[PDB]
Amino acid sequence: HHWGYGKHNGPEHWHKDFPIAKGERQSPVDIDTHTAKYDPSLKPLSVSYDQATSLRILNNGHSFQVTFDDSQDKAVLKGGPLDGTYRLLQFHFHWGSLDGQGSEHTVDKKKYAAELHLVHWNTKYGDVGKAVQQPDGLAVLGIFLKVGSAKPGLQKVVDVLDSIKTEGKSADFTNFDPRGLLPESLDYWTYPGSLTTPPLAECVTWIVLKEPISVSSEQVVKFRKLNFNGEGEPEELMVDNWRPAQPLKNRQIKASFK
Ligand SMILES: NS(=O)(=O)C(F)(F)C(F)(F)C(F)(F)C(F)(F)F
Ligand SMILES: [Zn+2]
Repeated sequence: HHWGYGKHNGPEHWHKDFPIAKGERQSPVDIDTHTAKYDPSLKPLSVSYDQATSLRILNNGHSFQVTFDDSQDKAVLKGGPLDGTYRLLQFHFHWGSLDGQGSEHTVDKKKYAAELHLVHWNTKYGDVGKAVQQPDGLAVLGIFLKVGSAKPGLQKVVDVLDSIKTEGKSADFTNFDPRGLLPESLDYWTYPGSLTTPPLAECVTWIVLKEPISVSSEQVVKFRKLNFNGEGEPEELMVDNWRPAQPLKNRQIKASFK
Protein backbone atom coordinates (compact mmCIF):
# COMPACT_ATOMS: atom_id res chain seq x y z
CA HIS A 1 0.00 0.00 0.00
CA HIS A 2 1.18 3.29 -1.21
CA TRP A 3 -0.80 5.82 0.78
CA GLY A 4 -3.77 7.60 -0.71
CA TYR A 5 -7.30 8.70 0.09
CA GLY A 6 -9.22 5.44 -0.42
CA LYS A 7 -10.84 3.03 1.99
CA HIS A 8 -7.80 0.80 2.31
CA ASN A 9 -5.04 3.40 2.09
CA GLY A 10 -6.54 6.68 3.29
CA PRO A 11 -5.99 8.92 6.28
CA GLU A 12 -7.03 6.34 8.92
CA HIS A 13 -4.27 4.05 7.67
CA TRP A 14 -1.42 6.55 7.43
CA HIS A 15 -0.18 6.04 11.01
CA LYS A 16 1.07 2.55 10.13
CA ASP A 17 3.76 3.88 7.79
CA PHE A 18 4.01 7.34 9.47
CA PRO A 19 3.45 6.97 13.24
CA ILE A 20 3.71 10.76 13.71
CA ALA A 21 0.16 10.77 12.31
CA LYS A 22 -0.93 10.41 15.97
CA GLY A 23 1.48 13.16 17.14
CA GLU A 24 1.09 16.28 19.21
CA ARG A 25 0.96 18.87 16.41
CA GLN A 26 -0.92 17.33 13.50
CA SER A 27 -2.81 19.21 10.78
CA PRO A 28 -5.38 20.10 9.69
CA VAL A 29 -7.56 21.17 12.62
CA ASP A 30 -10.97 22.67 13.20
CA ILE A 31 -10.66 26.41 13.85
CA ASP A 32 -13.12 27.21 16.60
CA THR A 33 -13.51 30.92 16.00
CA HIS A 34 -14.83 31.77 19.42
CA THR A 35 -11.86 30.16 21.20
CA ALA A 36 -9.12 31.41 18.92
CA LYS A 37 -7.43 34.26 20.67
CA TYR A 38 -6.86 37.63 19.12
CA ASP A 39 -3.16 38.37 19.46
CA PRO A 40 -2.39 42.08 19.01
CA SER A 41 1.33 41.21 18.80
CA LEU A 42 0.84 39.35 15.49
CA LYS A 43 2.16 41.33 12.56
CA PRO A 44 0.50 41.75 9.17
CA LEU A 45 1.48 39.02 6.78
CA SER A 46 3.99 40.12 4.07
CA VAL A 47 3.35 38.37 0.77
CA SER A 48 5.91 39.37 -1.90
CA TYR A 49 5.02 37.53 -5.10
CA ASP A 50 5.83 40.18 -7.78
CA GLN A 51 8.96 38.33 -8.98
CA ALA A 52 7.50 34.81 -8.78
CA THR A 53 8.68 32.40 -11.50
CA SER A 54 6.36 29.48 -12.05
CA LEU A 55 7.94 26.49 -13.79
CA ARG A 56 5.72 23.45 -14.19
CA ILE A 57 2.31 22.02 -13.35
CA LEU A 58 2.29 18.38 -12.23
CA ASN A 59 -0.29 15.61 -11.28
CA ASN A 60 1.44 13.71 -8.49
CA GLY A 61 -1.37 11.12 -7.97
CA HIS A 62 -2.59 13.00 -4.84
CA SER A 63 -3.18 16.60 -6.03
CA PHE A 64 -1.85 18.83 -8.76
CA GLN A 65 0.81 21.38 -8.06
CA VAL A 66 2.30 24.43 -9.65
CA THR A 67 6.04 24.63 -8.91
CA PHE A 68 8.17 27.74 -8.64
CA ASP A 69 11.84 28.61 -8.88
CA ASP A 70 12.89 28.61 -5.19
CA SER A 71 16.64 29.07 -5.85
CA GLN A 72 16.47 32.80 -4.95
CA ASP A 73 14.24 35.06 -2.84
CA LYS A 74 11.72 35.87 -5.65
CA ALA A 75 8.40 34.94 -4.11
CA VAL A 76 8.57 35.11 -0.32
CA LEU A 77 6.42 35.12 2.75
CA LYS A 78 7.54 37.06 5.84
CA GLY A 79 5.99 38.77 8.79
CA GLY A 80 2.78 37.52 10.30
CA PRO A 81 3.78 34.97 12.99
CA LEU A 82 7.07 34.19 11.20
CA ASP A 83 10.72 34.94 11.95
CA GLY A 84 12.76 35.29 8.79
CA THR A 85 12.04 34.64 5.16
CA TYR A 86 10.21 31.76 3.52
CA ARG A 87 10.49 30.97 -0.20
CA LEU A 88 7.49 29.81 -2.24
CA LEU A 89 8.05 26.31 -3.55
CA GLN A 90 4.66 25.29 -4.91
CA PHE A 91 0.94 25.56 -4.55
CA HIS A 92 -1.68 22.86 -4.74
CA PHE A 93 -5.28 22.21 -3.76
CA HIS A 94 -7.47 19.78 -1.82
CA TRP A 95 -11.07 19.35 -2.94
CA GLY A 96 -14.19 17.26 -2.64
CA SER A 97 -16.56 15.15 -4.67
CA LEU A 98 -19.34 17.70 -3.89
CA ASP A 99 -19.23 21.30 -2.80
CA GLY A 100 -19.93 20.55 0.91
CA GLN A 101 -16.54 18.98 1.49
CA GLY A 102 -12.99 19.32 0.28
CA SER A 103 -11.21 21.63 2.70
CA GLU A 104 -8.70 20.30 5.21
CA HIS A 105 -9.12 23.00 7.81
CA THR A 106 -12.66 23.68 8.96
CA VAL A 107 -14.12 26.80 10.56
CA ASP A 108 -16.59 26.09 13.39
CA LYS A 109 -16.94 22.66 11.72
CA LYS A 110 -17.79 24.20 8.33
CA LYS A 111 -16.12 22.51 5.37
CA TYR A 112 -15.35 24.51 2.24
CA ALA A 113 -15.40 23.09 -1.30
CA ALA A 114 -11.63 23.25 -1.56
CA GLU A 115 -8.48 24.60 0.07
CA LEU A 116 -5.45 26.17 -1.62
CA HIS A 117 -2.03 25.66 0.00
CA LEU A 118 0.90 27.93 -0.88
CA VAL A 119 3.93 26.07 0.47
CA HIS A 120 7.01 28.00 1.62
CA TRP A 121 10.24 26.97 3.34
CA ASN A 122 12.53 28.84 5.70
CA THR A 123 15.66 30.06 3.92
CA LYS A 124 17.76 29.60 7.06
CA TYR A 125 17.63 25.83 6.37
CA GLY A 126 18.81 26.18 2.75
CA ASP A 127 16.57 23.54 1.16
CA VAL A 128 13.10 22.13 1.67
CA GLY A 129 14.36 18.66 2.69
CA LYS A 130 16.30 20.17 5.57
CA ALA A 131 13.42 22.49 6.44
CA VAL A 132 10.92 19.64 6.92
CA GLN A 133 13.21 18.34 9.71
CA GLN A 134 12.73 21.54 11.74
CA PRO A 135 9.78 22.76 13.84
CA ASP A 136 9.86 26.14 12.07
CA GLY A 137 10.87 24.82 8.65
CA LEU A 138 7.74 25.51 6.56
CA ALA A 139 5.01 28.09 6.37
CA VAL A 140 1.86 27.07 4.51
CA LEU A 141 -0.64 29.74 3.58
CA GLY A 142 -4.11 28.20 3.39
CA ILE A 143 -6.99 29.80 1.51
CA PHE A 144 -10.53 28.42 1.44
CA LEU A 145 -12.53 28.11 -1.80
CA LYS A 146 -16.30 28.47 -1.89
CA VAL A 147 -18.42 28.00 -5.00
CA GLY A 148 -20.12 30.98 -6.58
CA SER A 149 -18.54 33.52 -8.92
CA ALA A 150 -15.48 32.51 -10.96
CA LYS A 151 -11.96 33.47 -9.90
CA PRO A 152 -10.42 34.89 -13.08
CA GLY A 153 -6.87 34.36 -11.88
CA LEU A 154 -7.52 30.61 -11.49
CA GLN A 155 -8.61 30.09 -15.08
CA LYS A 156 -5.11 29.63 -16.55
CA VAL A 157 -4.63 26.74 -14.09
CA VAL A 158 -7.90 25.00 -14.80
CA ASP A 159 -7.47 25.29 -18.57
CA VAL A 160 -4.35 23.14 -18.56
CA LEU A 161 -5.64 20.37 -16.31
CA ASP A 162 -6.74 18.24 -19.27
CA SER A 163 -3.01 17.96 -20.13
CA ILE A 164 -2.13 16.44 -16.74
CA LYS A 165 -5.13 14.10 -16.21
CA THR A 166 -3.40 11.09 -14.75
CA GLU A 167 -0.61 10.53 -12.27
CA GLY A 168 2.87 11.21 -13.63
CA LYS A 169 1.92 13.90 -16.16
CA SER A 170 3.43 17.39 -16.14
CA ALA A 171 3.52 20.47 -18.42
CA ASP A 172 5.39 23.70 -18.70
CA PHE A 173 3.53 26.37 -16.74
CA THR A 174 5.40 29.63 -16.93
CA ASN A 175 4.36 33.23 -16.15
CA PHE A 176 1.60 32.27 -13.73
CA ASP A 177 1.02 35.00 -11.13
CA PRO A 178 -0.19 33.59 -7.78
CA ARG A 179 -1.33 37.04 -6.67
CA GLY A 180 -4.46 36.36 -8.70
CA LEU A 181 -5.47 33.62 -6.23
CA LEU A 182 -5.50 35.84 -3.11
CA PRO A 183 -8.56 37.30 -1.37
CA GLU A 184 -8.75 40.98 -0.45
CA SER A 185 -7.99 40.54 3.24
CA LEU A 186 -4.87 38.97 4.73
CA ASP A 187 -6.49 38.54 8.14
CA TYR A 188 -5.51 35.09 9.41
CA TRP A 189 -5.46 32.39 12.02
CA THR A 190 -2.18 30.71 12.90
CA TYR A 191 -1.05 27.64 14.82
CA PRO A 192 1.86 25.15 14.85
CA GLY A 193 1.16 22.00 12.85
CA SER A 194 2.26 19.50 10.29
CA LEU A 195 2.29 18.47 6.66
CA THR A 196 -1.20 17.15 5.87
CA THR A 197 0.12 14.37 3.63
CA PRO A 198 2.76 11.78 4.41
CA PRO A 199 5.34 12.05 5.85
CA LEU A 200 3.16 14.23 8.17
CA ALA A 201 6.26 15.99 9.56
CA GLU A 202 5.65 18.46 12.38
CA CYS A 203 7.42 21.31 10.65
CA VAL A 204 4.72 23.80 9.62
CA THR A 205 3.59 27.20 10.86
CA TRP A 206 0.06 27.26 9.46
CA ILE A 207 -1.41 30.57 8.33
CA VAL A 208 -5.07 30.21 7.32
CA LEU A 209 -6.81 33.21 5.80
CA LYS A 210 -10.21 34.15 7.15
CA GLU A 211 -11.58 35.30 3.80
CA PRO A 212 -12.33 32.58 1.22
CA ILE A 213 -12.02 33.09 -2.50
CA SER A 214 -14.97 32.26 -4.73
CA VAL A 215 -14.52 29.94 -7.68
CA SER A 216 -17.17 28.83 -10.16
CA SER A 217 -18.80 25.45 -10.40
CA GLU A 218 -17.16 25.02 -13.80
CA GLN A 219 -13.72 25.67 -12.31
CA VAL A 220 -14.10 23.12 -9.50
CA VAL A 221 -15.66 20.57 -11.92
CA LYS A 222 -12.37 20.64 -13.84
CA PHE A 223 -10.49 19.72 -10.64
CA ARG A 224 -12.83 16.76 -10.29
CA LYS A 225 -12.01 15.41 -13.77
CA LEU A 226 -8.43 14.72 -12.73
CA ASN A 227 -7.50 11.11 -11.95
CA PHE A 228 -5.67 9.56 -9.04
CA ASN A 229 -4.62 6.67 -11.31
CA GLY A 230 -1.93 6.54 -13.93
CA GLU A 231 -2.85 6.28 -17.58
CA GLY A 232 -3.93 2.73 -18.47
CA GLU A 233 -5.07 1.94 -14.90
CA PRO A 234 -8.72 1.82 -13.85
CA GLU A 235 -10.09 5.38 -13.76
CA GLU A 236 -10.57 6.78 -10.22
CA LEU A 237 -11.55 10.40 -10.09
CA MET A 238 -9.17 12.62 -8.02
CA VAL A 239 -11.75 13.79 -5.52
CA ASP A 240 -11.82 13.90 -1.73
CA ASN A 241 -8.05 14.30 -1.45
CA TRP A 242 -8.32 15.95 1.98
CA ARG A 243 -7.22 14.81 5.42
CA PRO A 244 -9.89 15.37 8.11
CA ALA A 245 -9.39 17.60 11.13
CA GLN A 246 -7.01 16.17 13.75
CA PRO A 247 -6.99 16.68 17.54
CA LEU A 248 -5.87 20.13 18.65
CA LYS A 249 -4.24 18.76 21.79
CA ASN A 250 -2.06 21.29 23.59
CA ARG A 251 -2.27 24.07 20.97
CA GLN A 252 -3.62 27.57 20.79
CA ILE A 253 -4.95 29.02 17.56
CA LYS A 254 -4.23 32.74 17.38
CA ALA A 255 -6.14 35.32 15.31
CA SER A 256 -4.58 38.38 13.71
CA PHE A 257 -7.93 40.17 13.85
CA LYS A 258 -10.81 40.96 16.22
N1 LIG B 1 -0.86 19.88 2.39
S1 LIG B 1 0.54 20.39 2.74
O1 LIG B 1 0.89 20.20 4.13
O2 LIG B 1 0.81 21.66 2.14
C1 LIG B 1 1.66 19.26 1.88
F1 LIG B 1 1.18 18.95 0.67
F2 LIG B 1 1.77 18.11 2.59
C2 LIG B 1 3.12 19.80 1.63
F3 LIG B 1 3.52 20.43 2.72
F4 LIG B 1 3.07 20.69 0.64
C3 LIG B 1 4.19 18.75 1.26
F5 LIG B 1 3.73 18.02 0.27
F6 LIG B 1 4.39 17.95 2.30
C4 LIG B 1 5.55 19.33 0.88
F7 LIG B 1 6.05 20.09 1.81
F8 LIG B 1 6.42 18.38 0.65
F9 LIG B 1 5.48 20.01 -0.23
ZN1 LIG C 1 -2.00 20.72 1.04
